[PDB]
Amino acid sequence: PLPWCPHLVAVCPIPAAGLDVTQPCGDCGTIQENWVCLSCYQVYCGRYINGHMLQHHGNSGHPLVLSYIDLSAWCYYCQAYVHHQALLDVKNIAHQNKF
Ligand SMILES: O=C(O)CCc1ccc2ccccc2n1
Ligand SMILES: [Zn+2]
Ligand SMILES: [Zn+2]
Ligand SMILES: [Zn+2]
Repeated sequence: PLPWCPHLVAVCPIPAAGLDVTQPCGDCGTIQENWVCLSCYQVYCGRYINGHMLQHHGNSGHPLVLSYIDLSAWCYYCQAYVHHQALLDVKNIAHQNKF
């Protein structure tokens, strides 16, 4: 996984309500394999369910998303996982909610 990407600039502040790692997909309602968008904090399902986060990427252009299953961060432009100090706050808030 990459130690930086040129899309980390689009990672936005964490809502003061925090994150709910059990939040369902905003399109289909599935509780399985959701991701949270690190720009707008909408929650959509992964590619193996109904691909709604991929659809969100395409209709918004938002680059980076966080898995509620393992707290990895994927960039859809770089087609890679990324970790950087800029992702620790959001990973830590999700880790606290999850565990
Ligand atoms: O939309 C999702 O399923 C999330 C983005 C994601 C995460 C890991 C990937 C690995 C290989 C190919 C595509 C990936 N996409
Ligand atoms: Zn969905
Ligand atoms: Zn978004
Ligand atoms: Zn990137």
